[PDB]
Amino acid sequence: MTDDDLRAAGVDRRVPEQKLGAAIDEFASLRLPDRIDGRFVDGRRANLTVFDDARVAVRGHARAQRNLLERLETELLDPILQGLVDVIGQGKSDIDAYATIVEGLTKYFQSVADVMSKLQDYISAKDDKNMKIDGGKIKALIQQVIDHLPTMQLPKGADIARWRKELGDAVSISDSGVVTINPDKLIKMRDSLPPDGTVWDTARYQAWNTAFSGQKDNIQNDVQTLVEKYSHQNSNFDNLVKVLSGAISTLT
Repeated sequence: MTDDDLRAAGVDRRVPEQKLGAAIDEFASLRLPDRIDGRFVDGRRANLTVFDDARVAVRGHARAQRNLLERLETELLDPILQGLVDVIGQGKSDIDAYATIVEGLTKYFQSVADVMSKLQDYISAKDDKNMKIDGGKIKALIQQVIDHLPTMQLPKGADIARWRKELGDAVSISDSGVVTINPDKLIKMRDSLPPDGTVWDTARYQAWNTAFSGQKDNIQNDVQTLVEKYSHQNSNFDNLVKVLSGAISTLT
């Protein structure tokens, strides 16, 4: 089976991967209000639909993979036969797992992008060179994002141990197979805000902006890493499909 054979079969990994990249790019472009030469410079909000598109592509791709895997299996139904079946089962578990994990991480990514944009309504210029920040109102919004974080359930019978090493630090896994998003960075961000009505001079605000934006950047690295892992799974799937597709031709 060739790369184009895969595509004709409806499986094109470039699609979801490009979309996830576009969402990461949308995230990176987000920028808090600042002052350049005493001139208050508005920030950049985010297009939230970019994240919705990523999520639909991830779900779409998963369905396409399951379709192929299933038709490949049905037409392959001995040692070789048993081994291939045990591999097909593993392949399916990984398809459902990553799709689930990636969709949840995307919702999380989308929500942070939301506070990043909304929060800008509470940051304005006061004096000729002073910044007014309503930390309380922003703090409340970050707390909301924390409260409603998405939760992802792994497929039945999944090596919780292996997935823990796989997913990394940004995430955690329950013995019940529930993968959660670490609120570590959102907490640091929330704990950095000042009370409402706070007015900071340029230097002071820039200090906070640097730290805050630093955490935002950390969230982006987490997602980016996970995305790279997801895309590596898509590659592993294409290989599985190619091998068992050859086995089918060999056994015929």
